[PDB]
Amino acid sequence: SSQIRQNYSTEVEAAVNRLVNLYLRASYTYLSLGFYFDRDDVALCGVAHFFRELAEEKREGAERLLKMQNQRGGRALFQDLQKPSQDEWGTTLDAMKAAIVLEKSLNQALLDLHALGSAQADPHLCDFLESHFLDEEVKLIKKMGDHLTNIQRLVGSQAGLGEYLFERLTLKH
Amino acid sequence: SSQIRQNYSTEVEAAVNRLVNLYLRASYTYLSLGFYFDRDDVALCGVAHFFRELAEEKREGAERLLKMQNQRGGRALFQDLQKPSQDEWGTTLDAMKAAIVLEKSLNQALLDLHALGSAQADPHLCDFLESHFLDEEVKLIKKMGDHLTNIQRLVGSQAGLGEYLFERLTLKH
Amino acid sequence: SSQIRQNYSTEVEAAVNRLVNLYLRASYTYLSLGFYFDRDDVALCGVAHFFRELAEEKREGAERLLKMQNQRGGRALFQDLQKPSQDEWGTTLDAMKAAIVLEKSLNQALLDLHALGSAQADPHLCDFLESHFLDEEVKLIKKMGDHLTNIQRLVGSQAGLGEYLFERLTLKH
Amino acid sequence: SSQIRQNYSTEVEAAVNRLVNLYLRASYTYLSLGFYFDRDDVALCGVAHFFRELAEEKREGAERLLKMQNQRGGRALFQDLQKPSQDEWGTTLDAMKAAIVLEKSLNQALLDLHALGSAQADPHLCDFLESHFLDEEVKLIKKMGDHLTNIQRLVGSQAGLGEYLFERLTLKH
Amino acid sequence: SSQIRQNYSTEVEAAVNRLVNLYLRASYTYLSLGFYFDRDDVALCGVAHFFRELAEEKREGAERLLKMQNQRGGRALFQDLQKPSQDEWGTTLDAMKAAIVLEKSLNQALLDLHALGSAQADPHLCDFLESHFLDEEVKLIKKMGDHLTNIQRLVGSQAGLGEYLFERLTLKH
Amino acid sequence: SSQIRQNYSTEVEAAVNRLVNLYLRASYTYLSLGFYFDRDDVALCGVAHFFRELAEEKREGAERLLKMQNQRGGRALFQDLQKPSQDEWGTTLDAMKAAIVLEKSLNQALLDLHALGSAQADPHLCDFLESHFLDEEVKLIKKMGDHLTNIQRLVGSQAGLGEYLFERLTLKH
Ligand SMILES: [Ru+3]
Ligand SMILES: [Ru+3]
Ligand SMILES: [Ru+3]
Ligand SMILES: [Ru+3]
Ligand SMILES: [Ru+3]
Ligand SMILES: [Ru+3]
Ligand SMILES: [Ru+3]
Ligand SMILES: [Ru+3]
Ligand SMILES: [Ru+3]
Ligand SMILES: [Ru+3]
Ligand SMILES: [Ru+3]
Ligand SMILES: [Ru+3]
Ligand SMILES: [Ru+3]
Ligand SMILES: [Ru+3]
Ligand SMILES: [Ru+3]
Ligand SMILES: [Ru+3]
Ligand SMILES: [Ru+3]
Ligand SMILES: [Ru+3]
Ligand SMILES: [Ru+3]
Ligand SMILES: [Ru+3]
Ligand SMILES: [Ru+3]
Ligand SMILES: [Ru+3]
Ligand SMILES: [Ru+3]
Ligand SMILES: [Ru+3]
Repeated sequence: SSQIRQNYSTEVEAAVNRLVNLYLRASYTYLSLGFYFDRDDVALCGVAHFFRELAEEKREGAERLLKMQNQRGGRALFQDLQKPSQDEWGTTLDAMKAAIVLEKSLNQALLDLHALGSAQADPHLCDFLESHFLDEEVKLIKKMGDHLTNIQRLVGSQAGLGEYLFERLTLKH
Repeated sequence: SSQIRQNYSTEVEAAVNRLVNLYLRASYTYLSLGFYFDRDDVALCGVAHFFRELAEEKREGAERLLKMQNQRGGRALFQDLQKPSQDEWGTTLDAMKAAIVLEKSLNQALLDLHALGSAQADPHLCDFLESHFLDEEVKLIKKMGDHLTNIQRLVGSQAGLGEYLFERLTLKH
Repeated sequence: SSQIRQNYSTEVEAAVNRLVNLYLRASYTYLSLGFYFDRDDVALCGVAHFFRELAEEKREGAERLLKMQNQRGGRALFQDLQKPSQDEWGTTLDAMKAAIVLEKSLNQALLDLHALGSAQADPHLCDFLESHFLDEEVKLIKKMGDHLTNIQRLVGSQAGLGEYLFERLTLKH
Repeated sequence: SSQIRQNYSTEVEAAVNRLVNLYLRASYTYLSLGFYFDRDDVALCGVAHFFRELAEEKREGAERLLKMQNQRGGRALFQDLQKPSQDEWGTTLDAMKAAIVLEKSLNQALLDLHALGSAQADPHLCDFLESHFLDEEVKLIKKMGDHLTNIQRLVGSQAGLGEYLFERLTLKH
Repeated sequence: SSQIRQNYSTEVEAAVNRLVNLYLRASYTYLSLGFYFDRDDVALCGVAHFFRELAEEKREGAERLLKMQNQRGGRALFQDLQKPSQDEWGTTLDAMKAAIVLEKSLNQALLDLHALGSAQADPHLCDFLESHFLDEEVKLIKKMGDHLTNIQRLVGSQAGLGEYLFERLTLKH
Repeated sequence: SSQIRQNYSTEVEAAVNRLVNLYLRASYTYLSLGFYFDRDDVALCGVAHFFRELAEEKREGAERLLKMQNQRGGRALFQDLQKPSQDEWGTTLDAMKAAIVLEKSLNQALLDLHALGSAQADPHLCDFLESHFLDEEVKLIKKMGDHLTNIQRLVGSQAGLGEYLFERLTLKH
């Protein structure tokens, strides 16, 4: 087929489609996190908003990947989105630990795709990742680490008070 | 458990969760439609944007349902999102026919949920659907029917020309 | 000689000069295309303007390459610019096909230069191409593919009407 | 052919095409001059900008000629553009002397074309040249003569100092 | 330890710390240059300001490297800053020659770090350098070469006059 | 030498150079403190900013001293800057204690220099210190004492919570 496709391997095309799925899955996980913290029996508004905003960011990442797939002459292929790994997400610390784990997996997927692009001598792909994804992900993971540290400092032996304060004073809504 | 839940049946709670899944599935279908019409070998910008905007609307419908689930003291439960029914969506007519089919199924789900709420004497639910979903869906289905009619009129024996004109003159981007 | 040159191979320097020539040749081709579509017996104003704007963009690409050649301490060397491959460019479809061919050749030259820079461990060059040329070229080729598709859809068995409509409704002046 | 052509000789048509080539060649020469004076080992910013601006003006002259060729129903025909006569342009004095030589040749070409138009009783052509080219060229040649005089006065036996001062105090960037 | 560190080698971490030291050392050298040209018996205000502004830029480079070191989960380690290589910096030409030497050493350190990152498959690092350091350094070295050329042209056999003029007419304060 | 120097002893000149070194060393210490509190495993943004701002203030103190050294006809002489006394700075209390110690040493150096100036009957120096340094330092040491007191009050037996609160409610970023 393609009238525009140039220097775009089938391997990169398929890996782009898989990364789309991983970003949409991450978005869905964040949607679940966001609504869990909005429960009347959890009620941590700032935490909810933090995860809700991440759901939006990850959907935007997927949409940028899809746009690029079309710009390169590849074909978007969608698969099922697996529901999130938990139905209830525990404390803010549990949730932030789960978020960092999820982000490290996305980062590793970005790094794996970058390596594939280098192997395939696909500099456009390499640039696209560098310019829209790699630093954004490093910044986000740093912010989550900063949060985890502050959450952990606040646990002590008065965990409720610390969880309230973090939400009130770090994650202002 | 719940400290707030009142007049909120387990049957409605589960049906709300199922409707969330149907809205998110519809959003995903529209995301696929949107990107298909952005392909270099399809290239109907107005069609793409129409479906992309619908993806956003259906995600917003899901988020309103999730918000209400929490307001009522129910518990959001997420399931897999099944990938869309096609990988390639054919002509604008094929796509708009598929969209109307999808919307009629969502509408029927709304009507089924409303009937459950009436059976359960849950007026809050009934009002919520009436006020945010039932008329929005009737308006959308009317707009899709209007489109289908105009698309069909334009086919004739010069289908390419008609498809271009519809996109240019009805769905301005 | 150079008091500033550092990590800048003679091979990259010469390839930069050759790419300048290819960009200026592309500019010249577009100048010819632009004036052909302004002929009284062709008279497709939007087509003319599309190619005229491309002539300007390709000259700007050449000037950025020349600026960089001086920033690196290389020496600009100019060669003849070969006149464009045709004197008359046929239909809008013929012209857009010729434009995509030309752009794919420029893209391949960019990719070849990038590969040379990688081989020579010249990251400044690699970055320069990634940042000002590779994505610009992918975007342009995608836009030309989108056009070609719409042009092709409009041919049918009423080619004049389709050519007029494309110019009027896609390439507004 | 032409449905519009009137009082437009084949001789004038061909001479217009040749003048286009001479203007584009002059533009190219100025592009080379502009980049030479931007070299780290030349570094005369004002000189560079003077020639860069002339490159633009000469391209604009060519484009006006091409527009007129189409207005008259003639057919643009492009030939190769011969690379500029030097790769390195010497001092500002050498360059300005080369520029005046180039401009006198363009002027003589304008005058020769005007004479052809008079011989062919083509007043539109005569007016076009008078109104957009002849006085512009006389003004430019006067400005170059004024520069040459000031450059020459500044040589004396401190040539570097004089070259710096001219660039700083006459050709402010 | 680190809860965020991912794909960040100990080799890159240590080299980042060494580059910080090189940037801070360069800042210190520029601070010394700046104050030397502010001496009553040197009194070249524009030269002073040029070097003072470079001191600030190099400190900012160090601070960006330190910020990135923390974003990646590395640990900043500081060492002594060696005092600048001279106490008195000679003429503006001597100083600008010393500045270009210093900058070429920084550039080579950037290029060496980039090569390490490529060897370690660390694209974030590679991108960080490309995006904030490599082109900034090429631009700065080009500007210093342009200055050196103008300074050299002005020496002749009236060195005082040329030094005054360069400061007055190129480096306006 | 000096054409301007008047009433400026070699003893004061050398002591000014030593104080410059002490201010630059203090700046460097604060740079290290600032980045330590920006670590993902420390993550006290307000603390970081407090020390980062002090790094800037101490560099400015050094630059004022250097400016004055030139105004008086003295000669700036730079020495090595010894790296900061620690690589890791402990808690906010540890850091603020270290900061007060550092500031008391700077203050004592100011007082020692003032005494030298009085001994040398150098009223300009005395005024310069009084007007730009002595009260600034007293104000800063008072602010650090106020902080130390609040930090100490917050330790109690819930040290993490107190450290978070101080950063959030006293050192707002
Ligand atoms: Ru809220
Ligand atoms: Ru890469
Ligand atoms: Ru982009
Ligand atoms: Ru809120
Ligand atoms: Ru569009
Ligand atoms: Ru009802
Ligand atoms: Ru409502
Ligand atoms: Ru559009
Ligand atoms: Ru027009
Ligand atoms: Ru590369
Ligand atoms: Ru750039
Ligand atoms: Ru027009
Ligand atoms: Ru310039
Ligand atoms: Ru005449
Ligand atoms: Ru006119
Ligand atoms: Ru300039
Ligand atoms: Ru000054
Ligand atoms: Ru690289
Ligand atoms: Ru950045
Ligand atoms: Ru000044
Ligand atoms: Ru901060
Ligand atoms: Ru006193
Ligand atoms: Ru003062
Ligand atoms: Ru902050």
